Amino acid sequence: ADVPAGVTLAEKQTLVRNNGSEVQSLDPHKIEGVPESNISRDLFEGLLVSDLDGHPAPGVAESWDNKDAKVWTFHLRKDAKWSDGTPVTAQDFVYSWQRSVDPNTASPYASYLQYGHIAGIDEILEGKKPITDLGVKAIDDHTLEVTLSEPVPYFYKLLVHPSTSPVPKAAIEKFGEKWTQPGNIVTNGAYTLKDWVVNERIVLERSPTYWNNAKTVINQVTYLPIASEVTDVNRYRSGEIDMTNNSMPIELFQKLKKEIPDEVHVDPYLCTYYYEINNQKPPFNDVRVRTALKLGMDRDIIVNKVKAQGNMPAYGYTPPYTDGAKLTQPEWFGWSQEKRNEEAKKLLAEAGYTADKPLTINLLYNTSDLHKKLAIAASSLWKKNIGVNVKLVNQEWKTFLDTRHQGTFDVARAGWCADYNEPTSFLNTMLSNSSMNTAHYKSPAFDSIMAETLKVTDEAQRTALYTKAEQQLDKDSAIVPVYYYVNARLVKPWVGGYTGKDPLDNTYTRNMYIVKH
Repeated sequence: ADVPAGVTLAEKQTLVRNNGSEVQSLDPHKIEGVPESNISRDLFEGLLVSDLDGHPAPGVAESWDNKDAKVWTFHLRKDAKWSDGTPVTAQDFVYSWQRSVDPNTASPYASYLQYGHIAGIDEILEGKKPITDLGVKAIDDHTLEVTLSEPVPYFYKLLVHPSTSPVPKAAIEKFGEKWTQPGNIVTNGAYTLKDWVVNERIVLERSPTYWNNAKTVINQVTYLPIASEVTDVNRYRSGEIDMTNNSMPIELFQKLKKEIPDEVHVDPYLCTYYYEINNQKPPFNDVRVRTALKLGMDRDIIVNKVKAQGNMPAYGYTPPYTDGAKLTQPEWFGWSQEKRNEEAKKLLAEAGYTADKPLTINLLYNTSDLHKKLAIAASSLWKKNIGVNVKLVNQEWKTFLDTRHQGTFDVARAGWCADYNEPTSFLNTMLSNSSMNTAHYKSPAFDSIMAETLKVTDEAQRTALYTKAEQQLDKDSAIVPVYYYVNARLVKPWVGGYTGKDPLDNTYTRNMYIVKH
């Protein structure tokens, strides 16, 4: 923590946070989701961490460098330690990354390091080659070299993810699935595990062996598993909880913002809500049709009326607060909605759709109260604004996904959330060849712009190329952007060190402190 000049710290440095649900695992290679990731960041530390602005900063690695973005060397601090006092070494990371990708581990995030194209990983993931073929090696006890099969300039940024944290081989081998129990677990983060009471609480204690412990302020943090969002708020109001989980209904959000607005933190998050157009099915292979749909949607109504949760109207795919993004708002976004509607209907007229002979589209969405509500709202705006008729169509997750990959739809409710804070986390899903491209968008120009982002060495040039990529997407109207996500939580005014500037909400108890109150 960096306690600002002049702040007086409370005598009692303890914190109670609601974590939203019972975490199932504390093992970094078994976790999935936010609740497990929150606790993981307190217990285990990777080569890099996210600073208060969400930018990469030194973790176990004090520095790093690279040759052509293909061979990366991490210089581990020599005083990094586990909770049993033993050194964190480069071999810990070799063991851990091999375990991460091993199909025997069945990690929910097994494929996460494939974003980095570590040599050998594709076949290792499929179980066709041994984990010891992975291009990670310990040059000595404090030096890790990672070899990639192609250039990845942003490789270092991936290494804040909890699935890239080290784990202790000796504990795992001695205890198996019981290695994370309070008596057995060995950790290298700012905190250790004290108590784990199922359905009650997880209690972590400040770890004296942590290399940066002199800068840690909170001595104990408790994580609670309250799934009821209103209950979480009630217990916050009663003084038991210092920080709620980052979720609440809209009507309670509205009331809280009126009574304690500074305590309701509404923070941008790297997900985009959009309608995915199937670009390969007629008439949606017609850019004029796609453009009409894009312009006809009224984002302001969706965001201020049908939501009112402080979600921000979207003009593109990559959120503009993505680190590495400097996005231009397209001209159409600064028009009035009527002007958008007019220009839209004009486009539809050219494509042969006028008031006598209008377009009908089917809108696919996965069964959900939010998605149903938005889809009814979407249908109504397109009908009224641009004369387009919409037939709602709903399916169950597995079928909804399969349908999208098969291309048996017109337009689909969609959301994408970034796995890491860099524009490629969104943009690579629109490459023609991407297995994630359910828009079925195929633009040689787009792919060409993106290919070049891996060749440039200058960050400013890369950023300019990502902007060009978004501009190409928008010119082709690949999708209908609706909004960029926010997450809301309550934080007591005496809880310091929570800025909300990290759009992946990768926070750490070691950054926080209790102000005297």
